Amino acid sequence: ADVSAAVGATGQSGMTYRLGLSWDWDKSWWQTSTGRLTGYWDAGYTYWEGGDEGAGKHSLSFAPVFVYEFAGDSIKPFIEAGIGVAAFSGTRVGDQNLGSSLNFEDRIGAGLKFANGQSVGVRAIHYSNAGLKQPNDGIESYSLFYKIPI
Ligand SMILES: [Ca+2]
Repeated sequence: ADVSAAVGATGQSGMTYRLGLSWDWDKSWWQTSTGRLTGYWDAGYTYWEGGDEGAGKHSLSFAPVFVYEFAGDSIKPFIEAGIGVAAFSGTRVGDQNLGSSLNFEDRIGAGLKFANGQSVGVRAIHYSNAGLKQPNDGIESYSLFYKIPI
């Protein structure tokens, strides 16, 4: 398992702070000299700075995250994408009226994985309810993350 910390900002320039735990799948596919497809289960706890709709709010999220990890030694570049689910502590977060507490989490990311198992990268994550509860404003977090094996 790996713990991660991430600081970021929303599309409305409010801060987000995320603490996470990750569990490597320990399965790979499409392995070639180029790299391999793999992934991890990702659990996230996020604090969202208040804005004009809510004071500060919290979300708990969980996602399978696919990773393509390119070949390397002390540094392996990677890209990632996943879809998960999130529950917010209210329906208004930052400047946004999400409509519902429950939301999907769609994410992409890229970074570097080091030989000691640590990694650093950027992530863009979006949360919305697919129109299932109006006004579904959605909200996003664009972040830098650091992860360390535990
Ligand atoms: Ca989606």
